[PDB]
Amino acid sequence: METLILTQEEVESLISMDEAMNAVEEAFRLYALGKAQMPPKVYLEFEKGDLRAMPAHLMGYAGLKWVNSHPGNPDKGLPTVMALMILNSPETGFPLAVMDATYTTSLRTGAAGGIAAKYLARKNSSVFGFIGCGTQAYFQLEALRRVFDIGEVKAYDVREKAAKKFVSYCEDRGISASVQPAEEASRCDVLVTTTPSRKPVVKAEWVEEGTHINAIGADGPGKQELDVEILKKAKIVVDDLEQAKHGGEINVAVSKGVIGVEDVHATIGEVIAGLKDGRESDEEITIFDSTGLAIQDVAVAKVVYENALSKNVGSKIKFF
Amino acid sequence: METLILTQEEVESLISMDEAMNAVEEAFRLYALGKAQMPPKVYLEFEKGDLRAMPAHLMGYAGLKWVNSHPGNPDKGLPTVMALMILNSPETGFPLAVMDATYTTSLRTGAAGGIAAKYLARKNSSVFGFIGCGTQAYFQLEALRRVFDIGEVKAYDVREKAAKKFVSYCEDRGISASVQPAEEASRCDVLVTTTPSRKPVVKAEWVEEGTHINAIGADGPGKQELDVEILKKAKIVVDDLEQAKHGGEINVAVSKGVIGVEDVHATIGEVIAGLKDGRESDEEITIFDSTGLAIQDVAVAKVVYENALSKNVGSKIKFF
Ligand SMILES: NC(=O)c1ccc[n+]([C@@H]2O[C@H](COP(=O)([O-])OP(=O)(O)OC[C@H]3O[C@@H](n4cnc5c(N)ncnc54)[C@H](O)[C@@H]3O)[C@@H](O)[C@H]2O)c1
Ligand SMILES: NC(=O)c1ccc[n+]([C@@H]2O[C@H](COP(=O)([O-])OP(=O)(O)OC[C@H]3O[C@@H](n4cnc5c(N)ncnc54)[C@H](O)[C@@H]3O)[C@@H](O)[C@H]2O)c1
Ligand code: NA
Ligand code: NA
Repeated sequence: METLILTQEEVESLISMDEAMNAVEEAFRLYALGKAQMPPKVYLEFEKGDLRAMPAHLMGYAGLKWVNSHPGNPDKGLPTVMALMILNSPETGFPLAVMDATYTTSLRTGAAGGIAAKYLARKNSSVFGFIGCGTQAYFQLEALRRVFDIGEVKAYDVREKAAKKFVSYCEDRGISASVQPAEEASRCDVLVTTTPSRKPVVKAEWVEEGTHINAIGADGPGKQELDVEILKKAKIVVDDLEQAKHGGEINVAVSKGVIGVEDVHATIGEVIAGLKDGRESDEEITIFDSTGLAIQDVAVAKVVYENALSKNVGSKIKFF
Repeated sequence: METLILTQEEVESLISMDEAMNAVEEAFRLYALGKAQMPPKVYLEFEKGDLRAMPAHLMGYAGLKWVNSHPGNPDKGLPTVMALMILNSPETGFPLAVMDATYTTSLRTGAAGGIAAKYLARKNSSVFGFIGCGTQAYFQLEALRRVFDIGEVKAYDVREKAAKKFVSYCEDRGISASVQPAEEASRCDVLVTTTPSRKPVVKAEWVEEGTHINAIGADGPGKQELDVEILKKAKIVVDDLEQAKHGGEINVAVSKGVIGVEDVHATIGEVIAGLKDGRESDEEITIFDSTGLAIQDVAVAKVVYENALSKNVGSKIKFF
């Protein structure tokens, strides 16, 4: 028996943002129809960071992603986030592959952002605002242009160097774009928040009617990027109800009792599956609360694995 | 940097049974003292088997063992049980090694049996009987050999050649061993139950006083190996309370309501750390209910990992 070993460089050449988008969309659809299995994430907290286990079964595969988050890592000489995915066969339990999931974690988060805006944002969106111009912002930008012709990009980062680079990246591919303060960047049709802040970075009075917000940054207890008043006034569509409660953009609000569960309109899978309506009026403010789900990592790993067999990419180890 | 890769053949040459028994004994102690973290197991159920995630943090390492069980695997050209352990630095979260845990899982279970008996059986034990003779019997046997001085060995199983595959293996290294059905094997100083049964296979009657029993088989909600009565009459010492009342030897009697918390004497880690006593009478019956802990897998992976670094064994992959 042979287990395929895939490196980050290899995995990067094995999936398309479009492939990632199709896989993530079907994953949401399947989970909402009960055709996917996914236990809650498991945390192992450390003093300098943590590790999380994210197992899932769907589309004919099973797998477990084991990701860490150590902030002091860069100030040290290593990425903050490193992830490994073990892909298995549901019929034999055999470990078909051990791959880098560092890149695909960013990729499939980008893909989800793009799929959520496709279903929730006004069909006429053209102005895209970005609060935070780090790695994830680029992936969100790339997924979104698969679904919208981007008229204008307004970019804000506390690190001006990062906003200018993102702006320059846009122009390079012909997208009109400019660096902008936070209040102005927030004025748009689709607003992508991608910061790891623990206090509001976007004010309610800055958000106009009809805005769709991809709230991506918040993913751990206490993380929070939005003025809670925005939450009260919006149709909130989460990733996974329980993961949003614990660490999504809505965690602080729910914990401090500002909004309840009736305040959550649907999960993105329910909308995609037709179990709940998505955007219903032009005036409403919509929010997609993204936390990252194991079904997205397995779906996407399935594509990397099959494309890997096809191109004879990888190396092999006989573990047993 | 790189991640060390270790095959089952390599791991087998990197850890001795004595190291495993010391690693495991210390893992139980440390955890009883709150010096280790271990969240519950996470399951993924499939039509023909399952996969479980077992993460733990102790001894300066963190790791996740991802292991399956597909009963129809042998008659398909695969072992029923295969497992991989990703071992990590709690400091940077970096995955130091991805190694086989198929062999060690067996090793660390025998080791546990060996440590439990060392603390719970008559210090004069010399007659051992086995109810199973399958893979695990071999590891319990090999571990018990490092603790007590054997003389005779009573061995039974619902197959006969296996009692033979076992008896001669047992004879070959120097201990008089004979096949002897349930009733016969059942009386000894140490009884080692290693079967996947679903209803008692050992009757209250059959067991003499002063017997220490390693109840190793009961692995899930369904099975039991002992006649509930034996329970009502013994020093019951568990692995982890939560896991045993869920799927260990006590889960049925507990689910039926016959025994409860109050009836479990202690955690094996508690006896080792001396927070609870062990045998206190030559007569009393003592049972070690084993379910298998992640902390045992991580504790054993640390030994494999350090010996591998020390002997320059293993291949390397640059995942990122
Ligand atoms: N939901 C998911 O599935 C998912 C997937 C990937 C990452 N994440 C989360 O995304 C964030 C990281 O995105 P990344 O990988 O690009 O990280 P990064 O550090 O490269 O990007 C974050 C950017 O935010 C900017 N920033 C920080 N504070 C700010 C503030 N107060 N206002 C404006 N800009 C600010 C930084 O200067 C940086 O350029 C974290 O919160 C992380 O945990 C979630
Ligand atoms: N608690 C723990 O730490 C731990 C660790 C590993 C395995 N397990 C459990 O070990 C058990 C089997 O070990 P393995 O996977 O090495 O096994 P195996 O299949 O290699 O051996 C089990 C043996 O039990 C015999 N057997 C089956 N039913 C019996 C019955 N009713 N009466 C008498 N003998 C019977 C079989 O013929 C077989 O030889 C399973 O229940 C498994 O879930 C528990
Ligand atoms: Na957020
Ligand atoms: Na048992």
